[PDB]
Amino acid sequence: INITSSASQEGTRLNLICTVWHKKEEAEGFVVFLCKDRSGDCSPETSLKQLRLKRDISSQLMFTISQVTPLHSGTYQCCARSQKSGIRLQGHFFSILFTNYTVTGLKSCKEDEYPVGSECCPKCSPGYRVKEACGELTGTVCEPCPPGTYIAHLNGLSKCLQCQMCDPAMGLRASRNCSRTENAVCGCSPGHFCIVQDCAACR
Ligand SMILES: *[C@@H]1O[C@H](CO)[C@@H](O[C@@H]2O[C@H](CO)[C@@H](O[C@@H]3O[C@H](CO)[C@@H](O)[C@H](O[C@@H]4O[C@H](CO)[C@@H](O)[C@H](O)[C@@H]4O)[C@@H]3O)[C@H](O)[C@H]2NC(C)=O)[C@H](O)[C@H]1NC(C)=O
Ligand SMILES: *[C@@H]1O[C@H](CO)[C@@H](O[C@@H]2O[C@H](CO)[C@@H](O)[C@H](O)[C@H]2NC(C)=O)[C@H](O)[C@H]1NC(C)=O
Repeated sequence: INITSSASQEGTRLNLICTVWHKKEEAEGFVVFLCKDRSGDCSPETSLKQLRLKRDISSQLMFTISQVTPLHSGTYQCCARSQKSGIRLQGHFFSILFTNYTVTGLKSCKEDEYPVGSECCPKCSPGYRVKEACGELTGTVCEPCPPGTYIAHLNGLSKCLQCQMCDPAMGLRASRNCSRTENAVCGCSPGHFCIVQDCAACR
């Protein structure tokens, strides 16, 4: 499994290409999607284009721009995700720079990149740890956070953070549940009021 981004100019047309290799019996459920100028919340719902497949080994999304304009100026990302597996792929960022234009980042770090040896890798989405770091040509692999853990922010973390448990013994209970992207909150039990803050315990 991997993901790569590239581009082809043919005529005045410019083609942006997201290419993903995935195991064949992963194909059913699979989405690949290109977003422009996200804040690390590439989702299908927010993508310029998307492609969804069902089979029952490579998949490629192309996004064609007939003529390049300052409207096309920006940073793009190719992303993909498996619906059965939950696994998500984060392509390398690349930006169209209109000036006549140039495309960059095809092939220190950016906001939404983290550092890894001699490269800068795409961060994983909220609610996802880094399964596998990016290589030169290939982007980052992300796995969803397992139940009991979370990460709220775009990240390059290899373990998810442990959601805080609340001690029933202290008149604490979860006022907000633990989801993959949100930590739990401890509030007070029925008819209890808080006395130590952080609540650490209730009366
Ligand atoms: C993204 O992922 C793609 C699918 O995984 C990948 O395409 C595969 O690439 C691998 C590695 O290049 C290919 O494996 C080679 O296959 C031939 C047999 O057909 C082998 O000759 C070759 O072995 C090489 O030489 C030695 C003896 O074989 C071996 O010991 C070495 O390890 C060496 O690699 C490889 O085993 C495979 O055919 C591809 N699979 C398919 C389905 O096409 C893309 O390269 C990858 N893209 C990027 C940018 O990483
Ligand atoms: C975390 O999940 C559980 C199970 O869905 C929620 O359980 C609720 O708890 C309240 C208060 O104890 C009870 O009245 C009900 O039995 C449950 N209500 C509902 C609507 O499911 C628990 O409260 C969840 N936490 C939050 C903040 O949603």
